[PDB]
Amino acid sequence: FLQINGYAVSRGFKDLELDTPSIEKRFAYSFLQQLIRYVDEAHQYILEFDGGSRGKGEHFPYEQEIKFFAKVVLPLIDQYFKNHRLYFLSAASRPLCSGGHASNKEKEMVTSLFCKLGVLVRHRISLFGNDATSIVNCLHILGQTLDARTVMKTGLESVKSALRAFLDNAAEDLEKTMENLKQGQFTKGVTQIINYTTVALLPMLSSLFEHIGQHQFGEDLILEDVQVSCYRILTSLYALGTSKSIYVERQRSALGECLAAFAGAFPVAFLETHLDKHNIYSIYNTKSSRERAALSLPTNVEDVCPNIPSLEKLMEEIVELAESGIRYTQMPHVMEVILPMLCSYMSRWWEHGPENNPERAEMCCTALNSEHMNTLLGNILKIIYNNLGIDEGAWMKRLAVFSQPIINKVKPQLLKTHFLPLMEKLKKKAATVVSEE
Repeated sequence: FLQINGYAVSRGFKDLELDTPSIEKRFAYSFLQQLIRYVDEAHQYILEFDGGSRGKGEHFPYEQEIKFFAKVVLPLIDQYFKNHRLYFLSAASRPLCSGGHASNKEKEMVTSLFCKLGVLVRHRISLFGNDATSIVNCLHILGQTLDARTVMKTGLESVKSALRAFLDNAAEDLEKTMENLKQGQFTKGVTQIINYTTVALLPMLSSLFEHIGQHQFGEDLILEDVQVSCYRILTSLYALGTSKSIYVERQRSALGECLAAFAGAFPVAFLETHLDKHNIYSIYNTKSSRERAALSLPTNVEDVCPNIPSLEKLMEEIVELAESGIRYTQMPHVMEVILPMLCSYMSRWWEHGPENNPERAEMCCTALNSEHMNTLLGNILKIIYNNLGIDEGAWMKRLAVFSQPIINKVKPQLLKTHFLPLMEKLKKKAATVVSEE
């Protein structure tokens, strides 16, 4: 009857203002500040608890709080950043075409949370109550969710410094692992830091490097003095991988899988150092000689990584060991560390290789011919053929998984009649675990 008489009734109140532009209203916004405050709280609690932890009084006035953290906050962070992983990475490159581009503030708080979790987890795996696996999983997925390009082009200075200090600490700990394991084979602070490295530092760095390499964030994250930090990291991980020690034999494969990730993440052709002048991203070009001398830098691009052989040299000892046919036990270092390194490095640098882009030839960062990759994979074939004979191993799975990018870049016509032998050798040695493709 109101409508029939024509009277107009309406809502009791019309909103004075909708604050849609306000990013603070986003759920992830407040969720991230709550998580950041909780993580900083837990960090400072463990700071005053570093004293009581060496005492018998494990029950400490916020034992309930430290239990709440480990039992709730970490698992919820893990599940949340697994469920909304693609949400944070979508930054003006059109992932998740449904919509929902994450805020730059949210991205930088994600990076800050990553850094704070890393600082909390440094040298504390045994101190924390057997939840270090949960923490490393959380820091793993956060590493995959980091948006380096955006957080570096438009990010807060403290966050950028936190990421740089994270990289510096990750370099320093592994340098210390060298110092101790080379000076003394016998291994309790040294044992604690070695265990921390093996348990956490290698997988987390490997995951971060893999994410950076696959999303091409190495062209923006690592430009100044982080180049120097990762120079230390490279000259370090190579040394651990090639070192002879029964102590490092056990955790060795982690070093090899981290080196492969770093080789694809790192934006400078360290193996072919002679043509590093062409790389605009090289610290030797951007930093200038004065700042290079000011920093702890060798001032020689060829001498920045002395122990690491050049790509050419590495190539001929690979081919000669392929001809020699030494089994996996004789020279493991090369055969499950350098080979993944070579495969990942060349998969990373082929698109910059001269044959892909005819123009700007002889101004290329690296000459990385498809002939070079075909020869590498032929040598990998030859060594594996020598390998099917003597009692085999579990490492063929990792070798094939690391070498499959190479077989994908290999042309199908060169695949035919050349890698068909690999399958026929698979069949006629039926009792072999070699996994083709």
